[PDB]
This record gives sequence, C-alpha cells and structure tokens, in this order.
Amino acid sequence: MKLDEIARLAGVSRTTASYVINGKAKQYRVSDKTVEKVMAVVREHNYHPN
Repeated sequence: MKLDEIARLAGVSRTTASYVINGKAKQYRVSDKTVEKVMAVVREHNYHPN
C-alpha cells in the first residue's frame, strides 16, 4: 500500500494522492474533486500519511 499505487487506484499523481492521505487536499488544490476520488482509496486501503 505505497503512495504511488494509492494515486493509480484513486486516479491522481504520487503527491496529489498524498494530499488526500495527509488530509491537505484543500491546502493544495484538490478541495473536494480528488477528496472523494482519492480519499475513497486511502480510507478503503487504510493507508496513512508517511
């Protein structure tokens, strides 16, 4: 469950997915569009920000 697979499984990039993993989406530029998109993967796999 690495960051790259979470990005492919969700549909973003190595760091864009990280935004969702770290809970910083709104800070960067994925306010909600990627939140449900990428969070659904981060939380379904239970991957934490590291």
